[PDB]
Amino acid sequence: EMPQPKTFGELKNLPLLNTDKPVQALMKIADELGEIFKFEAPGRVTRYLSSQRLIKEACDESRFDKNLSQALKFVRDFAGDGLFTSWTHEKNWKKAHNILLPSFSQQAMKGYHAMMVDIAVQLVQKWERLNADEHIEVPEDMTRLTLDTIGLCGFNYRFNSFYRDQPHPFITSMVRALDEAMNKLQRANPDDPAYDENKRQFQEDIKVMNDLVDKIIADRKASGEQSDDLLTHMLNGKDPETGEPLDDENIRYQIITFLIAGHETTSGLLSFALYFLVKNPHVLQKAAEEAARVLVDPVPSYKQVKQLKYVGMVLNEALRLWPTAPAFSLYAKEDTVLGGEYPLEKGDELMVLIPQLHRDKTIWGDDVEEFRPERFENPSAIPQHAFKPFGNGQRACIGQQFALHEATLVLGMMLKHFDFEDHTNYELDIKETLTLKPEGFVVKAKSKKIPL
Amino acid sequence: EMPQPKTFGELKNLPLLNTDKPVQALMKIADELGEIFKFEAPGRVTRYLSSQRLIKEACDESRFDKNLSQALKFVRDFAGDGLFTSWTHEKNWKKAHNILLPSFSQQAMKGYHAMMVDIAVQLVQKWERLNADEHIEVPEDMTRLTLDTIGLCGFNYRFNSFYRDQPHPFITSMVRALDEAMNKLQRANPDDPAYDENKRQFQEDIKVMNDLVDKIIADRKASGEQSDDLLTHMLNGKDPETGEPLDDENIRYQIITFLIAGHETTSGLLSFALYFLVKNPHVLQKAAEEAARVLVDPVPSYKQVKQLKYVGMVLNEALRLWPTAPAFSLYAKEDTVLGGEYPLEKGDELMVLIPQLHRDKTIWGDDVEEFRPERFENPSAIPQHAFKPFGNGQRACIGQQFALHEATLVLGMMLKHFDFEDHTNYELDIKETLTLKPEGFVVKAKSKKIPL
Ligand SMILES: O=C(O)[C@H](Cc1c[nH]c2ccccc12)NC(=O)C(F)(F)C(F)(F)C(F)(F)C(F)(F)C(F)(F)C(F)(F)C(F)(F)C(F)(F)C(F)(F)F
Ligand SMILES: O=C(O)[C@H](Cc1c[nH]c2ccccc12)NC(=O)C(F)(F)C(F)(F)C(F)(F)C(F)(F)C(F)(F)C(F)(F)C(F)(F)C(F)(F)C(F)(F)F
Ligand code: HEM
Ligand code: HEM
Repeated sequence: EMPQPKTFGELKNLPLLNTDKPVQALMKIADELGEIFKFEAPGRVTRYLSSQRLIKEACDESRFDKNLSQALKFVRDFAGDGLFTSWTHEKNWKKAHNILLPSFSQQAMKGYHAMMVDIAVQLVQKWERLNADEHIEVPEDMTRLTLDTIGLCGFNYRFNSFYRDQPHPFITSMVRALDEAMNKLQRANPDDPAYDENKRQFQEDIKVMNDLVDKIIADRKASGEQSDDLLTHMLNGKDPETGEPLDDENIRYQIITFLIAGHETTSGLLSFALYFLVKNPHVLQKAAEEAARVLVDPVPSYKQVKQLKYVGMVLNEALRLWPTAPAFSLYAKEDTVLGGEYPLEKGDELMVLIPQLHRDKTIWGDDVEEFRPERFENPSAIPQHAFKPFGNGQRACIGQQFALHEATLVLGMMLKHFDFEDHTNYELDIKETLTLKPEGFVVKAKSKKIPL
Repeated sequence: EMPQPKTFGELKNLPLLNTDKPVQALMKIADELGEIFKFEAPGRVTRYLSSQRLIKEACDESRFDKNLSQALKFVRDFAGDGLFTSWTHEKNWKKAHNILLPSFSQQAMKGYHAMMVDIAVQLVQKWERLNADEHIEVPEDMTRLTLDTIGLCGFNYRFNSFYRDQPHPFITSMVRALDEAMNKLQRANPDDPAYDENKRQFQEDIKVMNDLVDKIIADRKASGEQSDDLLTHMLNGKDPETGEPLDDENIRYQIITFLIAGHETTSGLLSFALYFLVKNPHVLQKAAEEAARVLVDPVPSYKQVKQLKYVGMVLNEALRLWPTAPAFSLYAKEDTVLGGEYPLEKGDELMVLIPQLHRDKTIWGDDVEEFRPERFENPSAIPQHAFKPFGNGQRACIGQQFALHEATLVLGMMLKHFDFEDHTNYELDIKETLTLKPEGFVVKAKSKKIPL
């Protein structure tokens, strides 16, 4: 007798996801029904998990492996067998995993630091150059930053997002590709002639992304020039197990994948972090005091970024409340029983609803809606599988250290260089595009007039 | 019988200006008809002068004064009794001239230099940051630069044009305002209610310009801060002659007037200069050698800019061939005979066709179409009134030193930092908007990797 939300005859629970904010809907359902609920659609079923008690079993890699949700299957049409949209048992997953992990270590970030600073300084300069009555469109500027950072650090390519209003022909295609994949989740009969125009458009965007990226691949191969970026590492890199390199088609899929995941997740993080800071002035002040104490040079060093302890706590608390990639899907590797109560058969699916996990009162206390970075004073105190904004196990975010170093550097610089004003008393409105962002979030930034 | 071009019945010569390129059309007429021709419209007559021998007489301030051509009378609808669109005998001309002259002096350029460098560096960084496959849209980027420079230097306001594709709402309105002013010149029967829309837009644009500028003026008054800029000088300054300051309305007209000149004339000069440089590689070699030899520091000094003699010569030769404000108008103060042959009545109008003056074979030699900066190696060798890209006498360009300093600095830096390629073998196509620019002029720039 597993709880299940309201049904719509033969459509079962499907129309519940016919909303612009499905994750927030699922969270509300979770509040009503508790740690587990069944979700059915025609010809399919999953179970949404919200408690640490159940999710710690789900995160047992001997019992469950990553499933490609429906959203991911559609993303796969353009991200292919890149790391994010591949099955664990695909040869290209384990090859790419083995090859790329070294280039994504905490220690590899030393090599990317200079290129991260390049983009971060562009952001700071932009804000320094605004006139008095002007304001900042936060998610928009964080996206310019994060896209450009992954473009530069990973492929030595400048999207030059701070020189534009109209973003790159690649990104528009990529955004529109992501849009189309999102929509198909609420679409009876995909072969309907009504959607011929949508299929047409989907195809055009893939060609944009594939042509640009392949071209860069080939230019670099011909060139033979040595950067230390992700692309170089991939061109020369051999998988220790097979002894094979990634082929050029897979390298493309990896590039598209890095560009997608998670420029948008990382910009979300920065946007939510600044949101929580301006809504919690004592926390902002503590974070600003750290930045001023630590960032003593015009150019932040790698070591200095590692010393921004409180800024790191701020980012983790923002990830707790609004994890920007808010769910991931699993399947049972064999018949097993979840929580001593719910029998599952091989192949049965789960969804881990991360925002709800992160609101588990048995783990976090009663005050789960409050923004308190101090929860992360000692991150080791957090029980296993209680905090999972970067997913689980061998299928966890390969970009976690990149994202966190980038976000810490930038937020550090922001807090060093400006005072912030929530001049509209912004009301949180979370836009969902698979990922989460605070739509319409704006601030004013008054320079502290500290030279770069 | 004075030469006169072909006619269109009762419309006389008017429809000859019903073209996108009226100045270039008038130049062809001048080549056919010689040093002087009459041009009639219904209720209007003027005489176009092309030779140094007649133009030198026209430049006698005891015999002729500046006239507001029909184009200027329309621009006056938004530029008012600012310096450019006022009559010499209006009290506000001499008043503003006396007040502003010392702010536009060669010595005053020392004070503006640092903010000119600020925008110049933004241009260079933009080009340094282009990817290998990309090219530069020349007049577009020069206009970003020149507009921003005058904004910053003159009123401490950042248009941030390098952060945009869509220009500032002020610039949008101003360009559209200018365009409308030109369109009134060629349209027959301006009372026709089909132009109700054009009128509506015009007034909206005038409003946008005035409200922005009035706001900045009011804010600087309200704050009372002091900058190294034209606005400061205008709020504090008194005309030594009358002892009167400019009132806030005239101050707004001056600001609008200065913005129009930045936006239009100086960007055109830089664009034509770069055009001639890429069409004349030996000239480019000499300019680039000088820049490398003179600009020995990452941040150019005022003193170094003054040392760029050859770059200066390149700019003057570009001004000889394509003076970007290509015509000015005069009226006879009294009955007088021009050149011993052409009797004029008081009030009779003259037009000086600057590009034709600059192609006067009796002054320059037969090779007048060739680009030869060495024509300007010695200013003293140029006969009186043979070279007039900045107009004449007390009504000459007040901004000449500003424009030449900016252009020399910026061209110097461009040649220091980049090699240039005419990758399309661009065919000169000159767009006319009451100034001249080379439309669609594009190049590629290969960085010399010299740090800023
Ligand atoms: O796609 C699914 O299978 C189910 C919803 C669903 C659709 N049809 C169903 C039928 C039965 C049961 C559930 C469903 N998806 C969700 O619950 C979801 F939360 F919206 C989601 F799709 F998983 C998700 F969170 F948006 C997501 F797609 F996983 C994701 F996290 F956003 C993501 F796409 F994976 C991502 F990680 F954020 C991302 F890839 F980076 C992306 F957002 F795409 F950029
Ligand atoms: O307006 C006139 O009286 C005559 C054309 C004319 C002659 N007879 C006419 C009879 C009826 C109608 C029009 C005419 N004017 C011009 O030919 C002219 F406007 F001076 C011009 F040649 F087009 C000109 F060069 F573009 C110009 F407008 F003078 C000018 F030099 F560009 C200029 F407008 F003054 C300028 F300096 F560039 C400027 F004003 F700064 C501007 F470009 F507008 F920003
Ligand atoms: C705040 C920022 C980010 C968040 C919250 C985030 C979150 C996640 C999550 C939850 C997953 C697991 C998805 C699943 O199980 O289906 C994941 C996977 C992944 N992320 Fe991120 N991510 C972020 C930033 C980045 C960045 C910056 C990159 C790359 C530059 C990146 C690359 C990836 C890749 C490649 C995977 C797939 C890994 C694999 O299965 O082998 N992520 N991320
Ligand atoms: C290459 C750049 C420029 C060229 C070729 C140019 C050309 C001219 C010309 C030909 C005139 C005389 C117009 C007439 O007789 O009707 C003039 C006047 C004027 N210019 Fe410029 N100009 C340039 C740059 C500037 C700049 C940068 C400014 C201001 C920042 C400026 C401000 C003015 C003003 C105010 C007048 C009117 C002066 C008066 O009558 O008192 N100009 N300019």
